[PDB]
Amino acid sequence: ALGVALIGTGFMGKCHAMAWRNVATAFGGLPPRLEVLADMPADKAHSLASSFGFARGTADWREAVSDPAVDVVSITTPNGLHREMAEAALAAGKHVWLEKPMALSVEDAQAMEAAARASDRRTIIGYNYTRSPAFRAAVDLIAEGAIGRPIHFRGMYDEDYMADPDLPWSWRLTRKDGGLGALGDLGCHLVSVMVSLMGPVARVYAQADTVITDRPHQGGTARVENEDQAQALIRFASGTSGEFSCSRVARGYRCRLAWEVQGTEGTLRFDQERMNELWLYQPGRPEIDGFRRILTGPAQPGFAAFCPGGGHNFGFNEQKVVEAEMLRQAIAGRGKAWPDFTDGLTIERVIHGMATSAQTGQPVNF
Amino acid sequence: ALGVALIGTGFMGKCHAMAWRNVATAFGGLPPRLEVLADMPADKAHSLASSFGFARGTADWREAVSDPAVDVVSITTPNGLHREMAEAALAAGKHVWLEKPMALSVEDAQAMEAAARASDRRTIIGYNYTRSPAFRAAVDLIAEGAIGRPIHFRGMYDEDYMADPDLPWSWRLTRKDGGLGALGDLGCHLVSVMVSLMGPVARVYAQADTVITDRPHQGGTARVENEDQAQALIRFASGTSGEFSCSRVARGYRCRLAWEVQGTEGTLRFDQERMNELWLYQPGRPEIDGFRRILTGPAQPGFAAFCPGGGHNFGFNEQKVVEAEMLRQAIAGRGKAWPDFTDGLTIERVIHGMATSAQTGQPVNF
Amino acid sequence: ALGVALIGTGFMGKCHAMAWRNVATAFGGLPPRLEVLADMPADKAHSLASSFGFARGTADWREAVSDPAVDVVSITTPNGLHREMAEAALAAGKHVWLEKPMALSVEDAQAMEAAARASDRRTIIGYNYTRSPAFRAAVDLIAEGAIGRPIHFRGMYDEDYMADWSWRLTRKDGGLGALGDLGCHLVSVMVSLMGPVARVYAQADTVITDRPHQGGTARVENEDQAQALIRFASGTSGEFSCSRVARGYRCRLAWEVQGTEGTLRFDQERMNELWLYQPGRPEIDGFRRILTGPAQPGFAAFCPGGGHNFGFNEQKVVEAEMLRQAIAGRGKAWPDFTDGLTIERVIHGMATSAQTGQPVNF
Amino acid sequence: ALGVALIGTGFMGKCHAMAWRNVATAFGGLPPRLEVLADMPADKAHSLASSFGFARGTADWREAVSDPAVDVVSITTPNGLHREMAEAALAAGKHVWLEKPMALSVEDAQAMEAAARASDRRTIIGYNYTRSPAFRAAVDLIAEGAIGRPIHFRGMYDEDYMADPDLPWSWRLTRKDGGLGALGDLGCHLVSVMVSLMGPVARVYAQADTVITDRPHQGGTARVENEDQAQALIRFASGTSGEFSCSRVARGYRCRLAWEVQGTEGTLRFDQERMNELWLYQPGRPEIDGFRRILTGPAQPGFAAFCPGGGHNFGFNEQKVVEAEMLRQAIAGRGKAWPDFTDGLTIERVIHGMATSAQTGQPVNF
Ligand SMILES: NC(=O)c1ccc[n+]([C@@H]2O[C@H](COP(=O)([O-])OP(=O)(O)OC[C@H]3O[C@@H](n4cnc5c(N)ncnc54)[C@H](O)[C@@H]3O)[C@@H](O)[C@H]2O)c1
Ligand SMILES: NC(=O)c1ccc[n+]([C@@H]2O[C@H](COP(=O)([O-])OP(=O)(O)OC[C@H]3O[C@@H](n4cnc5c(N)ncnc54)[C@H](O)[C@@H]3O)[C@@H](O)[C@H]2O)c1
Ligand SMILES: NC(=O)c1ccc[n+]([C@@H]2O[C@H](COP(=O)([O-])OP(=O)(O)OC[C@H]3O[C@@H](n4cnc5c(N)ncnc54)[C@H](O)[C@@H]3O)[C@@H](O)[C@H]2O)c1
Ligand SMILES: NC(=O)c1ccc[n+]([C@@H]2O[C@H](COP(=O)([O-])OP(=O)(O)OC[C@H]3O[C@@H](n4cnc5c(N)ncnc54)[C@H](O)[C@@H]3O)[C@@H](O)[C@H]2O)c1
Ligand SMILES: O=C1[C@@H](O)[C@H](O)[C@@H](O)[C@H](O)[C@H]1O
Ligand SMILES: O=C1[C@@H](O)[C@H](O)[C@@H](O)[C@H](O)[C@H]1O
Ligand SMILES: O=C1[C@@H](O)[C@H](O)[C@@H](O)[C@H](O)[C@H]1O
Repeated sequence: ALGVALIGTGFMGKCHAMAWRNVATAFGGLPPRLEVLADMPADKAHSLASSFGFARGTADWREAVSDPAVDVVSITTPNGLHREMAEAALAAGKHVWLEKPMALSVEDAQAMEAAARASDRRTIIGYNYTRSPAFRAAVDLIAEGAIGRPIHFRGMYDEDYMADPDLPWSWRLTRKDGGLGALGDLGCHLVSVMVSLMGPVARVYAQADTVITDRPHQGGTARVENEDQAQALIRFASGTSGEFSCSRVARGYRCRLAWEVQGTEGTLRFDQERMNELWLYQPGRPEIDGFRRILTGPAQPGFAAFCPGGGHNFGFNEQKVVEAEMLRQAIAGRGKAWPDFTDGLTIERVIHGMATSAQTGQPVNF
Repeated sequence: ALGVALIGTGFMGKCHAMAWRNVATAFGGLPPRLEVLADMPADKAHSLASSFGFARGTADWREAVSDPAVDVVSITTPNGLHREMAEAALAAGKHVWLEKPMALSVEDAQAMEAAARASDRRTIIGYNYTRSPAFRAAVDLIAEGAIGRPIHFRGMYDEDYMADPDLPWSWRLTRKDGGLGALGDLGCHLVSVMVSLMGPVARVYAQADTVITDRPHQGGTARVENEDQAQALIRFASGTSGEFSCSRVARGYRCRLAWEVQGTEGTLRFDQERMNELWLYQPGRPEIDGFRRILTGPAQPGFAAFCPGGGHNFGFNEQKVVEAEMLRQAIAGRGKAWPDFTDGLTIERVIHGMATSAQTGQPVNF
Repeated sequence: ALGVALIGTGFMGKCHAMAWRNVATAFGGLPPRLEVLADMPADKAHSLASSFGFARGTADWREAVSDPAVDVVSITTPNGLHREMAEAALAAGKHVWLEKPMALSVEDAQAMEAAARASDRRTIIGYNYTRSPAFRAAVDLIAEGAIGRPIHFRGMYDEDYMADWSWRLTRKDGGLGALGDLGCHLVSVMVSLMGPVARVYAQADTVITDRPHQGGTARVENEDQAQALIRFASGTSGEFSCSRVARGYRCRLAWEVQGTEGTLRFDQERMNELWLYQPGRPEIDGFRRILTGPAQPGFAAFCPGGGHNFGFNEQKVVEAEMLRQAIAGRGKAWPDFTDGLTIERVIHGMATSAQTGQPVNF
Repeated sequence: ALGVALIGTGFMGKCHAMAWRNVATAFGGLPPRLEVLADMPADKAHSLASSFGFARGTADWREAVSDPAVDVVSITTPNGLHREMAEAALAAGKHVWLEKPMALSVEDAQAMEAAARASDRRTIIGYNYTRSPAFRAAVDLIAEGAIGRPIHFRGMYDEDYMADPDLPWSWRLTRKDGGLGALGDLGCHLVSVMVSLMGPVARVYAQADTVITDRPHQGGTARVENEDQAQALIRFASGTSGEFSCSRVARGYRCRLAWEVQGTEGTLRFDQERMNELWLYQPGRPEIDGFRRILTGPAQPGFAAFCPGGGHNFGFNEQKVVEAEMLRQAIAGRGKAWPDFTDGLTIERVIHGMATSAQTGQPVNF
């Protein structure tokens, strides 16, 4: 059994815990051993280690990564801690499952990437929207020739978790200790999807805005320093075009990662708010010609491991169980885990190049 | 910790196993101890015990049910075995989580109901479409007067798992194993939902059909004895009207449990194939008047235990985690499990009453 | 060129006026001449005759039906006047485009059916939801075997216009309530898909008993919703409902045909989409959204490019054209007063069934 | 009554003819007199004159624009004839209803705009997607504060009429006698809508592609000179951001002019393939929060002239009737029509500006 350490218990932390708990239930083999859970404060770590099924909890993440009973470390902490935690786990000889984005800067991601290549350990980054059966089905349909050659990509990622101007300021909204805004939180997810469909990015031209520039801060206010929304025109290395956007102030949207690939022989379209649906157009005889609604079921990758009947909606959290299985397989020397820290660094360059472009008014080439 | 025995490992067996594994992760407390898994043959039971995380496996279900390390039994076997397994578990002093429908006949269900009442143990039946955040939010909305007084119910449950006439004669067919056809497999679910929204059923007038009358059975052909579809007009105890249907041959549908409640001051509409959407109409100013798409999120019951952010789709399997929690709380005495075997018996009477009506061409009163 | 009389200028009167005005624009041949428009009061009839392009307006409907320049009479008045006006038009030697439902009772419709046969003139009833390109495409798909054998029909017609005074609420002017105003439409579609009805078991309700803003007593005299189970003459099953109090819905005439080899589904609120399921390879399996376009009957007379949405009013231009071709002996219009009589028997049989709590066989 | 001349009888000629015939039926006043129809050859003009209800047909469009019984001229011919015909009509003292785009080039458009200015006759260009009740309702909602201040526009116009590579080459696909491709045929429509919602365009950065570069050309093949698709980032005069695309090779789309306006207090979204629906999000209480589907009815501008009952779908052709009415009222001195040749020249500058941006890889400021 794989020995597991988990750092953090929040949105992604609990998602990781659920994932590691059921990965063998879904996919077979030996259940991973849930060894050490790290979180703060300590009594929360202890309480949650009990209910999560971990052998023990600790408030010291360094203890978790060095434990001799641990083979792999899930890292779900705030972005500013990612570099230090991943580098320590790799230095301790542990495989790493790091939540996105890799870190605050390209410089940090470059160091992480060299550290991963220096260890002989597997890494995967938590781009969970690449794990849905519908997304994986789309990739396989394209690889099967279902839509011919992609000629255009249009993608967006809209949410409104910051749309309320009275939500408080935080150091996450500074460049120095928050890194990127919408591009860092949501943009990187869209890039992960985008490059899986279209291949590498060659050029971006971007624009960005801070829509709510000031927020409540301990009686007065403080300045929001990173972007609430951004958009970019893409030229892929292949020569094909792309449209790209993200926003954390797009009112009414909650997880609207939506993309489409228009090809020479068809079109694929997806919206994460309805993650069980994949829309596929292929030319057909005029009397019946039209897009097909493909409802997620056992014909799509991964789904059969959770349910034998179609239309029993696959959930957001189950994307994480798939992601866990990919890592287990990679550790065991079968499949590859995508993206590792090398593949991840590329994604980091793209989002930071979009930010640089928006700042400078000039395109950025890769 | 509650000691768990699980009988069966198919569609629902694995779903229960996943639910028991993650119930404390989601809702806190102590994780249940996964003690014994029973399945046949023995080889498979030991293999699945290992991957599901159960302390041992056996091919002898009777032994599992009377293991003193077990407190509660999940029963996920075909319908013809429910009665015998449930009565034995209850006789051994074990709580029971029973898959729907209760058994083959109303008489079977009355027996099971009596055994449950005599045992003084908690029961819950696997009507998991009553556990979605959207459904539970709908019930609360109705109670709050969001749509006024209900004036009409229209419900359906379409799937196509038997639509292909080449599918071999399996279990769900005939009177052994399955009992009723679409009414037993799907209709029962629709009733569980319907009565939760509208209250008890006073009268039904029904019709039914067998659309595919024969199937391949190991080189011969065997007759299909139960119904592929059925429809009924309803009068509820309230006086309100209802329409009701189910089908296992409705081509293109996979899990189309869909319902709407029309009221004096609005309308609620839902489709399980998009189980994260609840449609609500309430009167508004003419310029902005229309149905609202309510996307599932932490405002709805149960969701916040799985994810803090709205629009991260809740899945089919997570309904079963919610059901596990309701059973835990009921066992601990902090809540009511619905439906228990008594509540379940009423559901059985409704579906069998519709069968009677379809056979006689006469309405059936309750 | 057909000479046209139009009686009534409301919802349907204006729709007929626009249909007659553009039938030749869309389908060729000679533009119909708009001869006489009848409505009350007279000054309204004069005004609308001018703007609609009719040679005259009159407050006397008999004046419209007796005009020698008229070949065909559109009757778009309240239901209580349909019988008298249609019988007079037919006696006068005019073809008749009659709004649904036929009249107030089965007896009325029987008298009208006999009159139509005696007159040797074409009739058509205004069941305009049978005229969409999507609907006509569906009928043809079913005839071609695209969904195999129909095994179940489920239809509904929800609107909410009564949930918030109309002659529709009286038995002398409207007749039946929801069954008469909306039910008949769903019947026209249902029988066109499934064939004739053999049996109904029905139920009904009045939810709003009195119009609360009328001041004086304003008793709603007929049903607000009804539902039925159907057996078709084929033996196949059906579900049927209608409502004028289903809040949020405005023209939700929605139906599906579940076949042994596929399913077709439609909702009039998105009248340009027809959903077709047929089994396919596991990897691509699912319903197709067929967007209305020139491959569908009638569309190409209005637009050569797919996806430019066909409108409700354009259904009426198609209806007019069907009448025009029937008059010229080039096709049969559906439904004539004989086909329409059967539809009346169905909705009135549903009403009887709901009153008695008993099934009604046809 | 207004005396009408109509030049051309194709897609738009028939659409204009239907509009002229029903404009007084819908909106009152006097029916326009259908005086002269022009098309080639003569047999075709005489036949269509008869069926469209025009007093006469001719093969000589000059005679048509010169007739003293004509007050207004509908020009629905191919793009390379617009300028000559429009200048001739204005010089003959006639009002003009001109199909989009204005001409092949900005220079032609400047010249036509100069002619119009000196004419004292009314002009309107055929931007019919600005005439839907939904679009007009959206514009009014934004003015009323329904979504607060706009903070992002995203628009697209996908069709697939050129997607098949075996469709034969033609001179419209030459820059000389075709002008722009997808920008000229579809892009201009999207600009018309975009500027009406967001205000004037201040800056664009664009890219464009020809996807199918060569098409069967009697015997051999030949070259396509203008673009199949184009995308742009926008800054409006308000400072607000935008995304913009068009394509004539986007498979499965037929008339997918779709746009979205995200504001500080809400979101509006529309797709012309479902032209009777307008989606409006405004913040709501957590239990009922979500987008409203506004179905087109008499509450929206123009609808009541065609039907008194909501939900009876307004069609594409009826947009043209509304456009006819606006011109009618402008001729009567009872309201300015939009867009006239001055307003339209700005739209032409935008689309040609995007083409210039795409060719240079440089932003273009207006
Ligand atoms: N892949 C996705 O879909 C996705 C979704 C949401 C968030 N995220 C990512 O997950 C990470 C955390 O986001 P969240 O929304 O889960 O945040 P959160 O605040 O919900 O959770 C952060 C967790 O880290 C813990 N933590 C903080 N400092 C710590 C320390 N020094 N030692 C141990 N634990 C510590 C917190 O107590 C908490 O349990 C971020 O990188 C974020 O981008 C990814
Ligand atoms: N609530 C729901 O959503 C839902 C969904 C699917 C099925 N079900 C119900 O679950 C039950 C089983 O359905 P399924 O689809 O999981 O069937 P299945 O055929 O997938 O699984 C049946 C399981 O029972 C086992 N079994 C049979 N006889 C046994 C015995 N004597 N001892 C031990 N194990 C035995 C089989 O090996 C198998 O593991 C049925 O009652 C059905 O109505 C419920
Ligand atoms: N096919 C459809 O989709 C559709 C839609 C609406 C109405 N209808 C039907 O069309 C008919 C008319 O309905 P409506 O909604 O247009 O009603 P309406 O009230 O809008 O119009 C009725 C018209 O009849 C006129 N009228 C009344 N008494 C008259 C008389 N003695 N002489 C001349 N004119 C008279 C009224 O002034 C008015 O112009 C009804 O039978 C109704 O069922 C059909
Ligand atoms: N607003 C819209 O939604 C919309 C839709 C389609 C086309 N258009 C525009 O309408 C115009 C026409 O496009 P179409 O699709 O109708 O093309 P088309 O080829 O269908 O029609 C052009 C018409 O002009 C006629 N014509 C050509 N040369 C002529 C001459 N010398 N004299 C008289 N008539 C002549 C043709 O015979 C034909 O009847 C274009 O400018 C196009 O951009 C607008
Ligand atoms: O309980 C069930 C449904 O959930 C499920 O959707 C069906 O496919 C199964 O056959 C049925 O047993
Ligand atoms: O014909 C009719 C329907 O088309 C229409 O939808 C209803 O609103 C009308 O009341 C009815 O008379
Ligand atoms: O104006 C146009 C669009 O409305 C229409 O949708 C396209 O098909 C036409 O090519 C274009 O001329």
